This record gives sequence, structure tokens and C-alpha cells, in this order.
Amino acid sequence: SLGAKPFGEKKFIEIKGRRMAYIDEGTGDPILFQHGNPTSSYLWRNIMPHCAGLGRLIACDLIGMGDSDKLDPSGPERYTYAEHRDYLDALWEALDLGDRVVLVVHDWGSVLGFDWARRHRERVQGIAYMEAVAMPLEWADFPEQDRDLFQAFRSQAGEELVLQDNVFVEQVLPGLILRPLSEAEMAAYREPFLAAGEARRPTLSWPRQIPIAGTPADVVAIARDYAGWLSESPIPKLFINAEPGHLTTGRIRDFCRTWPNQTEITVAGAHFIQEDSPDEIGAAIAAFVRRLRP
Ligand SMILES: [Ca+2]
Ligand SMILES: [Cl-]
Repeated sequence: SLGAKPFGEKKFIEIKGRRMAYIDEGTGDPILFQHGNPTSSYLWRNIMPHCAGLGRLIACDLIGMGDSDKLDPSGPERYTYAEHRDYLDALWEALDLGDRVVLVVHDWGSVLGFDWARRHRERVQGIAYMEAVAMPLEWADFPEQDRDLFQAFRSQAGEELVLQDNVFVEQVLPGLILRPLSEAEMAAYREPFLAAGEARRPTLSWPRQIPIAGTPADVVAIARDYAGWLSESPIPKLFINAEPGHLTTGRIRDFCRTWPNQTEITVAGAHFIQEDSPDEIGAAIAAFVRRLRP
């Protein structure tokens, strides 16, 4: 079903002098769900229940997002990908995941999860992905309509758009979900970002870090690395395709459709497809997991 209620209860743990929030329910091997920008663990609330009893169900809030602590002092050099990865690697380590992890990823969760998976390949049992950064991007991979806005995030205009006006939460988010969100739903997405200024910094630092047209060079290299590895890895994969979709279409989709040992389904959605087809997404993940854990 749909619903505005969160899944499970938020737990907290100290990492690098900051508290990080996460959902961790049940026993066994982890099914590890990673949200991206501008969302949180909340993104998976109607998907995680389909995996009830199939393992340990985990959804972490990235540093500065959801119920995780803000970075202090926050500024234009904080919340880089390398910074998020440092906090996330340490969190995942502290959680004692073992060596049979199923990853479920989206958006920046996919850059982070694909990267982690390449670096910890032996520990990774399966990868389910949707609307993911399969490879370094080009401006031609972006739907025409959304190009100028994303380019403006990556210019001097970005602070006003995002820190002042919360454009990523209030415009991009609902704009890339096909069904209308409820009041309670937008409230939960708005909450980490209620205040103008540095509270919203993660939602602007993220689009500045997107590996597009060669830049930033460190994130491009990481994405080129995992692109090459994923196209060769025999690790089982579930590609959840979306129609009309958003990021994972055209050339990007061409590429991830070359990856080996892969099942695919198509669901209704643009980018944040979890809000459009939760049950279809949840059911495919659960079947995938059942097949990997007979
Ligand atoms: Ca909409
Ligand atoms: Cl972004």
C-alpha cells in the first residue's frame, strides 16, 4: 500500500563526532536501502514492508539529511561526495553488516552504493537499482526541460535557489513524482530543511557533485570505475526501470541494460519512483531477495 507513516523507528549512532539516524529492523542478512537527494530513509517507507522477514531491513539517513546531524560549520565546501562517503562508510562499518548484503539504491544512494559495492565486492549478494547514476553523465542525458535548473544549481545562482528558496525539496521533488503527495508526506520531506541557509546545504552540494561533462573530476573517476566494474560483475542485479523515467533512460539505460546477471521490470514513475509504484517496487525486490536467499 501507500501511506504517510514511516517504516520502523529511528535509531541513532555516533559517527565521527556526529549522530547519524537510521532504520534497522529484523534479523539476518541486511537488505540495505539508500536514499539520495533531497530525500531520506522516509523514501523507502512503503517499500521496506514487502521485505518483512527476508532479512535485516536497514535505511540510513545521509549526513545532514533526515534525522542525521548537520555538519558544523556548514558552507560551500561541505557535503562533497567524499565527505558523505566518509560518514556513510563509517556508519555501515559500525552497523556490522556481515558479508551477504543486498543493496537497494537510488539517485545519490546509487553513486554511494555502487562505489561501496565495488570496494566491498565480496560482501555484496545482490544489487537492486532504480533511477541511478549508472555512469558519468552528459548534459544530453538530462531531460531537456530540467537542464537549465540543474546547470543553475551548478552556478552562483544555486545558493538563492536552494539555501534561500529550498528549490530542490519544494520544486524538483514533487515535480518528478507523478502522483500528488499528501500534506503529511511533504512535511516529512520538508522537515530536515525547514530553516533557510546552511540546513539546506546538502541539497545544493549534491547537484554540484553530479559527475556531468567531466566535473567534478573525483566523482567522474569513481563513477567510471564502478561503471566498468558493474558491466563486468556477475553479482545478481535487479534493474527497476521507470516509464517515462528521468535519469535512467536513453544512453544511461542502454548502458545499464548491458550489465550481466540482471532481471528487469518496468514501473510507472519519473525520478522518485518510490512514491509512484511502491508496491510493484517492493514486490520485485522481495522476489529478488527470496531467489538470492532460498
Ligand atoms: Ca508531481
Ligand atoms: Cl542532486
